[PDB]
Amino acid sequence: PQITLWQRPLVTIKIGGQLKEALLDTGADDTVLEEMSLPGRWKPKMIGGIGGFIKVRQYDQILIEICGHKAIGTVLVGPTPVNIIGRNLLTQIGCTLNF
Amino acid sequence: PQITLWQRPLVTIKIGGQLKEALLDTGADDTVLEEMSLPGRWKPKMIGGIGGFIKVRQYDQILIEICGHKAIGTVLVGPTPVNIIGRNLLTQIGCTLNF
Ligand SMILES: CC(C)(C)OC(=O)N[C@@H](Cc1ccccc1)[C@@H](O)CN[C@@H](Cc1ccccc1)C(=O)N[C@@H](CCC(=O)O)C(=O)N[C@@H](Cc1ccccc1)C(N)=O
Repeated sequence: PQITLWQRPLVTIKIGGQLKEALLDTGADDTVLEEMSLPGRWKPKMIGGIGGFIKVRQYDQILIEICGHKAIGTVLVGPTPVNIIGRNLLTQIGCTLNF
Repeated sequence: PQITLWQRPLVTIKIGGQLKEALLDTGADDTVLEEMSLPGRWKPKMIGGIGGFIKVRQYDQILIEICGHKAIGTVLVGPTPVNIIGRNLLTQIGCTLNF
């Protein structure tokens, strides 16, 4: 689909068998989701954005479904004000910036 | 042009008669540029992103040229680790998210 940018490009994602809603961030290297219950063993990490670095829990090989498309990638879980779909996954559903 | 997301979508911008380079952020509501010399009177503001809020200096009616296209908008200047081209301007050069 073609998403314009007059409204925040929010997209519904199904991850962990839960229904969420995520921002499509092209400035985000990683996909960082809010706090939630996720299966498997993880590892502690630290990411930075405008404002500072946050300690997030990292998960690899994680299936997620953004607007119907499936993609198995690494998801960071931490105190993010909004779910963020970054390039690690945006590339998997084949997303482009056309202007 | 069509920009893929395997590499950070960096784009060269000419603002304030200076040559810069900015990230194309679709998750950014505002266009926030690093510290620099800019003409006109401004106003103090505060924006938040993953990590916290930062006190930035706001400027309105500001011409900028992203990849050759011109657009007069509001630019926030503050301690941002990287120049960010947000939706306030991304909409002006007619940018879309196609996946
Ligand atoms: C998550 C991680 C993988 C670490 O990537 C980044 O943080 N990337 C950021 C750039 C970067 C990368 C690497 C190193 C340094 C810096 C940027 O692209 C993130 N994009 C969005 C992510 C986001 C959006 C919305 C909510 C939370 C988070 C953003 O900062 N957006 C800010 C940019 C600053 C700005 O324009 O103000 C924004 O639009 N903030 C709005 C909306 C908002 C809502 C809630 C709270 C605070 C702010 C605002 N009003 O200030």
